[PDB]
Formats: sequence, structure tokens, C-alpha cells
Amino acid sequence: SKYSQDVLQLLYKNKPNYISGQSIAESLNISRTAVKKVIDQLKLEGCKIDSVNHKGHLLQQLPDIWYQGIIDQYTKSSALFDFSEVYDSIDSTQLAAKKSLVGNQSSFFILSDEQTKGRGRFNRHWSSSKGQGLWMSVVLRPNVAFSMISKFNLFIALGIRDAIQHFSQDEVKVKWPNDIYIDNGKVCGFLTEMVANNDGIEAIICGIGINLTQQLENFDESIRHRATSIQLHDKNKLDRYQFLERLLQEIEKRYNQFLTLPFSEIREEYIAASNIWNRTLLFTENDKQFKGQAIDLDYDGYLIVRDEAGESHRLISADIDF
Amino acid sequence: SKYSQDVLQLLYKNKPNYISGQSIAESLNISRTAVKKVIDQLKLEGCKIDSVNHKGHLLQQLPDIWYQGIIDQYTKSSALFDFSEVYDSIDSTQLAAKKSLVGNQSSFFILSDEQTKGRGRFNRHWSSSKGQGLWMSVVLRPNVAFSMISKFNLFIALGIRDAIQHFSQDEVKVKWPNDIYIDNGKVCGFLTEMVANNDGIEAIICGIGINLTQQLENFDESIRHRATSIQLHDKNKLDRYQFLERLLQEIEKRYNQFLTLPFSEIREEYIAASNIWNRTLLFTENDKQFKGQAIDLDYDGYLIVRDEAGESHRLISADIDF
Ligand SMILES: Nc1ncnc2c1ncn2CCCCNS(=O)(=O)NC(=O)CCCC[C@@H]1SC[C@@H]2NC(=O)N[C@@H]21
Ligand SMILES: Nc1ncnc2c1ncn2CCCCNS(=O)(=O)NC(=O)CCCC[C@@H]1SC[C@@H]2NC(=O)N[C@@H]21
Repeated sequence: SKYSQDVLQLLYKNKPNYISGQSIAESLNISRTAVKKVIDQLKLEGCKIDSVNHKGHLLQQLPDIWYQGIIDQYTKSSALFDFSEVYDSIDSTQLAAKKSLVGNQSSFFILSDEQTKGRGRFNRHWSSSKGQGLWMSVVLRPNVAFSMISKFNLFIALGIRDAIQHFSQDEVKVKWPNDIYIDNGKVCGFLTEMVANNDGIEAIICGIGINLTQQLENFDESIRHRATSIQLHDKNKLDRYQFLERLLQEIEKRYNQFLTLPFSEIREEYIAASNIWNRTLLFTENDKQFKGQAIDLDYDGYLIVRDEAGESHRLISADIDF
Repeated sequence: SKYSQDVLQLLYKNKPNYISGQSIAESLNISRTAVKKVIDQLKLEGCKIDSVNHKGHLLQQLPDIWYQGIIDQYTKSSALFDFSEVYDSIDSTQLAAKKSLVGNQSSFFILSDEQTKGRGRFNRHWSSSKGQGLWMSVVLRPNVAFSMISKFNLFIALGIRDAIQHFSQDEVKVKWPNDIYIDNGKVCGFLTEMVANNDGIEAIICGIGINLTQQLENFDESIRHRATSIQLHDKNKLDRYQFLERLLQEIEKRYNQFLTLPFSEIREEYIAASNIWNRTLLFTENDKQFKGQAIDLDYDGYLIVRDEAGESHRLISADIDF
């Protein structure tokens, strides 16, 4: 229904109080009968809405579906995010962000319950199971130099890690430069692209995929031993809206840190949260591939590596396997 | 008409021979009467088409309007350009290229007879007079490292300069890093943007604006002393199709040079074609602005500058005025 999101938004905004159906009707300039029909539909879609006879309605719990009217409430209260686009299915939120950013200077994000052509780094396929993960692309407008842009990944990694950690009973670690792990399982990967020239950056687009409630059987046989979800490390039922709120809050906090603090101020924190140390790694560089150890993380965020031939390397980035 | 471009394309492809209206009809599976109606329309739009009684039709000259069916012939015979989009009016060919490149790996360009929101570097307004200039954006897919990408501007500058020089009786010079001049007048500026991350480049988009036939009165009073067009330096009537062909040929040649030769191999040529030497320049760097002289152009394409305080600088880029 056309007013379904608006009814949902009024229910969300009035928590924890009940609102009468009459009040919803006067707000949306529709009939009492249209409001009850919308509320039935929302209940059908799995919204837990308590209705009592003289009080009205109380949104108790959302289903595992993204709802524009709810996310709209998140962007209205965000200084950073001007708006959001919430899709049920899409080729890729990253493809949609790169089209939507052209010709404007807005900061926004794009969410989809499923992706049919999710892509990771180097155009590797990314599994985006409907209803089971957060598939999102974030467009921001950092007015920064190239010598500074690579640090965004280091800061954002810590925000994602903290957001996940808030819901994980197990330790959440960061695999430099763009992987979040729980024990031995990849729970998130992200990818940051930019539109730029030597005069500056028009936008960055950070594509974030986080496995929320996959059962092991929900991962393809090829990635099952290296993928995990937040639910597999949470004694309580993970609530995708509670997590998204925490995740937007940490992204905002770490983005403002990235714009105002040198990497030196999170370097120790980043090292302490990393899981790449004391462990041999597999580096892929075009056709060649070599092994190495992560020795240090310098003040610019570069990984210092000792390869198997004993040579040292200072890497702004790499793709490494365990 | 739906078959107007196809009729035009057949006329172009058969130069310098006449083709009968019957032959056009059998090729397009339309009637002899529809073909003559299309040819009348094309003549109305300013196509010079010779028609003789038993021979058919010969395209003699195109008007100052871009025609998809003609440009299609250019991309079919180009190894590099997969396709093109030809618009009569657009906000900006650069905005359209950045939308069109998403989700594919095609190399292509976008042409528009006019732009309503043309933008140069730093979002400075760009005047795109309808029918008087070439407003185009070129999307390419260089598989190259960032240490190499800045050289593209140096190579492409030489292609544009040569294309213009072929039609100018006066000397065409290059103002580093993205201006083409004829004597004291800016005849072209271009702007190269990229979509990229530390793993590589998804695309570059080179926005090229070239003044073709502006009379001085056609330039705004604010830019008239610093802008010029090719026609103002050509004794013959500049033909936009002949120029576009030459320009696509030089762009292709210099792009392949950029992918296969170090800048050292065009360095002397670039220096010899530059007009920034032996002349004080105005540098703008955020809020500050200083004066300086261009001392050299190193092997990486960096401008070596002596500023007014006597300090040396090595600039991958800058915005400089005369
Ligand atoms: N669900 C999965 N869970 C764990 N492992 C998996 C999964 N599927 C594939 N594998 C294994 C290969 C891992 C790929 N290698 S990677 O590139 O280094 N890693 C990355 O994380 C970069 C991908 C970011 C994804 C986001 S989703 C929203 C946005 N839109 C879009 O299209 N992309 C971004
Ligand atoms: N017609 C003009 N002739 C001479 N001078 C002029 C003119 N109009 C403005 N001025 C003065 C300010 C000069 C601006 N400063 S700049 O940025 O350093 N110079 C540049 O050349 C970069 C602009 C590239 C334009 C292309 S057109 C197709 C594509 N689509 C789009 O939107 N852009 C690109």
C-alpha cells in the first residue's frame, strides 16, 4: 500500500507508546478503515504490532525485511546521511550507488534485501542471500587528499568490527585491509571505490556486505568453512534493525575520526584488533603469488611484510589469504 | 523518422558513389516512397544530397549537427570504441558517461550538440554553445597502475593538439596539464576523471570540449579575450565531421602510445609543443595563490616550478593561469 511505509514510520516514531488508528488517520489524511487495512497487511508481512481496544497500536518487532519508512527515520536523525534507497532486490547496491551519486553531492546509502550480481574485490562473486545479510553501499564526500584517502578503510574497519562485536559473544577481528572475521570465519567484507582526479575526490562508495543470520547450510559449499554470520555467534536472536542502527552509528563515528585524526591515533587499537600477525599469509600480485608474514603496520597504515625470500615490503594494500 | 539515421548511414558508407532509392529501400525493407520522404527530410535539416534522375543520391556535405547513423560508422571501424551515444542536448556528456559506464566494461564516447550544465575542472562553468563546438566524453578501460595513470593527460593532450593543428593555419600549443591554445586563445580544455581503488581502475572518463566555429561574439564577454575557436584560425570552412574523424584517430593513436611507451618518448615533443615556458604563471592552491616559472618537465610528467619565493616544486598537477 502507498501509505504502508508512512504507517510503519509513525508506529516506529511513537515507540514505546501506543497510537490510535484515528491518530494515524489524521496524520496521513486517510480513513480509519484504510489505517486498519494497512496494519493488517503489515502484520501479514510479519510485523509484530500489539493492538488493544481503546489504546491503538504498538510496533513490537520488525521482520527480517528492510522497510523504507523505518530507514527514513534513521536518515532524518543522521547529520551525515542525507537519504537512503531501500530495495527488495537489485543487481548490486554498489552499481546503484555509482549511478545515484552522479550529478549531486549528497551523502547517502543504498540497502537491498538481496543482490543478484553482488561483487567483491577484483569482481569476485559475492553471495547475497535474501533476508540473511546486510548488503549496503555508502556514498560519502570526503574533501581529502589521496595521501589520506587510503586511511578511510582502516577507520571504517574498526567501526564495522565494533558494530558486530556488540552482538557477538565471540571475538571479532579485522583482517587487513577489508575483512571482518569471527574466529576463523569471514563475517564481513567491504570494498571502497572512488571517483576522483588529481584535483580531488568527487565521492567514495563503500560497499559493505555483512552476514547476519546465515545458517552454515545457507553458505555455498565452497565458502562454508571460511564464512560465518553474526547469528552463529549470538545466543539471542539478532535483530537486523538494532544492528543497522549500531552499524550506522559506528560508521558515522569512525568517518568523523578519519576526517579529524591521523591514523596514528587508532594504530594501536587497529593492531590489537587485527588477526593477521604471527601467521604466514598468501599474497596474490597479478600472476605471481608468494608467502609472507605481517611484521608491522606503519604510521601511514601500510602493512610491512617479510616475504618468504626474506625481502621487506611496504604495502598500501594487498589481497591476502590465510 | 525511424529510418533517417539508417538512410544517412547508407549514404555515408557509399561515398563517393551514388545509390539508387530502390537500393536504399531493399536494404532497409521499406518502400521507395518512404526513402524519398526521408531524403527530403534530411535535405530540410541541411544535408547536401545530390540527386540525379537515373543514378540516385550522393551525400555531399553534412550540416553542423551530430548524427548517430554517421557516428555509428565511426565506431564500427574503430578497434577501440565499442559504441557511441549522440545527443542533441544534455545536461553534460560527462554526467552521462559516468552513468553509462556503470556495470559494463565497454569503451565508448558520448557526444552532444549542446550542454546545459557543462562543467570544467573544479566545477567551473563550461560554455557549450549549440552547433558551435565538440562536447564529448570518452570512457576507456586502461589496465594500469596509479603511478602511470597521470600520464594519460600528457599523451591525450598531444593527440588533441595534432587534430586541431591539422585545421589551424596558426600554431596550436599545449598549456599543461589540460588546455589547448591557439596563440593567446583557449580552443580546448579537457578533464580526466577515474573510477578506481587500490586494486585498479574501473574506468577513466575524459571530458573534451573544443570550440569549433564560435565567432568572437559567440563567447561570453567574460572569456572572449581568452577563448578562441578553430574556425577563427582556418581559412576554409571547418567541417565538424572531418575534424571528429581526425580527433578520434589521434585519440586512438595517443591512447595506444600511453599504454605502450613511457612518457620519456614524448617528453621532448611535449616540451616543444608547450606554451608555459619563459613566462610567469599564477598557481592556485586552495585559498593560497602564488606566482612561479615553469623550469622543466621531468621524466614522470611532473612540472618543475620555481615559485616567487625561490622554492622549487614538483607538481603532478596544478591549475595555472597566464
Ligand atoms: N556472503 C559471503 N560471506 C563470506 N564470504 C563470501 C560471501 N560471498 C562470497 N564470499 C567469498 C569471496 C569473498 C570475496 N572476496 S573479497 O572481495 O576480498 N571480499 C569482500 O568482502 C568484498 C565484497 C563486499 C560485498 C558488498 S555487498 C553490498 C555491496 N554490493 C556489492 O556488490 N558488494 C558490496
Ligand atoms: N567553451 C569555452 N571555451 C573556452 N573557455 C571557456 C569555455 N567555457 C568556459 N571557459 C572558461 C573557463 C574554463 C574552465 N576551466 S578548466 O576547467 O580549467 N578548463 C577546462 O577546459 C575543462 C572543461 C572540459 C569541457 C568538456 S565539454 C564535454 C564534457 N562535458 C562537460 O561538462 N565537460 C567536458
